Amino acid sequence: HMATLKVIGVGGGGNNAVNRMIDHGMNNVEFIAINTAGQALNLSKAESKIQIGEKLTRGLGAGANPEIGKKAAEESREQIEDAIQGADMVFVTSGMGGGTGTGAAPVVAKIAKEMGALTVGVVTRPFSFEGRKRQTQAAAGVEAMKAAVDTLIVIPNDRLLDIVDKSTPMMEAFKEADNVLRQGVQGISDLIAVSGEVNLDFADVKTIMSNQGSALMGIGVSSGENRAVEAAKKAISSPLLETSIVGAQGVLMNITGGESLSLFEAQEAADIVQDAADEDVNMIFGTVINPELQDEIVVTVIATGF
Ligand SMILES: Nc1nc2c(ncn2[C@@H]2O[C@H](COP(=O)(O)OP(=O)(O)O)[C@@H](O)[C@H]2O)c(=O)[nH]1
Ligand SMILES: [K+]
Repeated sequence: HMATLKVIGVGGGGNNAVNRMIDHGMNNVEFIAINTAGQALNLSKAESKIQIGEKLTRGLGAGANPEIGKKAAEESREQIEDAIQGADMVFVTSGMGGGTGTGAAPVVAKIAKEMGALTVGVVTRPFSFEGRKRQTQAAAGVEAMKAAVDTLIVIPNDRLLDIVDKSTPMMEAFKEADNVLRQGVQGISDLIAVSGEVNLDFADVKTIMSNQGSALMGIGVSSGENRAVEAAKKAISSPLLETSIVGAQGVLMNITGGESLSLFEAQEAADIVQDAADEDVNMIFGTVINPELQDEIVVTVIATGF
């Protein structure tokens, strides 16, 4: 009776994200690759691959046309549905601005939502250097995604330019963007498998994420003195997110630590999130005592209600 989580990459960036997460190792999660491009799809490492629009595109891409991606997805609805079937939670990841992701990712999410799955989008917006038409297409896709998901995390690719130095490889920067989805999925998966002392379950995840719009999904790990405060600051202060914690009115917050986890520092962590939100936050709070940890503390935050 464990919740089934799947991650679906749509289009090239989404396919890239899936491949990098599989390489990094992700257990108990099923991956699905959806694309118009057959070359990319044949190099995908996902167990489940769906080629959409083969008649439309002959296995090439949609060439940055969103209408092609939308039509390709709608005409493969049943295959997408079969691939999703059994899922309790679906993450759809895609780079907005192109044709396949922009057009197909909202269809995929709507399919998941109408199968009852808790449906979370994690998408990118294009770099400014890609031009205003691409940004405008991406914007339309972001809006379409919001209509189709339960919660949406947007990562403006421009924020990657804030976290590199002059030498950081592009693949390394892309992995920092991948960590938003990967660590969010892993945090939800760990919350679900492990009974905590103050317990949170999938139903608590649905309460914070179902039908909520923009969201924030963060993780923080710290040790030493003031660890709980520092871990909580880390969980809510990502430089890559379009939606910051501010104005968040619902929050799911789980703290994992060793047997040394004090009530005092749990309150400290929670106050850091309440204060940073600058609202009265509806907090769903959990704790998990993992004795294998020694002096390490993990704070997972999901915030919605914007
Ligand atoms: N962060 C990140 N952004 C990507 C990646 N690949 C593509 N992008 C971005 O996603 C947008 C759409 O590209 P792509 O996914 O290849 O288009 P599609 O396959 O035609 O939907 C691009 O304009 C880039 O902004 C990636 O691997 N990581
Ligand atoms: K649990």
